[PDB]
Amino acid sequence: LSTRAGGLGINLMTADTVVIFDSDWNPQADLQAMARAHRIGQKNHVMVYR
DNA sequence: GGATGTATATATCTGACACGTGCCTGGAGACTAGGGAGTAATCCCCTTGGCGGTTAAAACGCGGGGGACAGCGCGTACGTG
Repeated sequence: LSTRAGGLGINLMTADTVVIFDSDWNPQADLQAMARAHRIGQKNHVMVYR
């Protein structure tokens, strides 16, 4: 993913781990990026490697 | 025996150089003020990398026909003496 694309409607339920290669200046973009996979109904424990 | 081509010596031209001279303009020395270098603050404009959405402009393909170009004639206007 490019971090600032796709809006808030991207559904990524099947993924488990999120790796942030480049840290954003705005942390809310990173929170939205990790909430792409941490949506309601996720069946796995999500970890983020920065 | 008369006439002809070449070789060293002296007078004259001719630009360049040594010397003379004026004078005026550039250089040496001193002083000063101000123009520019440096510093700090503030705020607006520009840079590089991204995103989203509109949409009008750009790209591509194809028919066809108008125009560029080649060939030929001619007669006149310009070259030449």
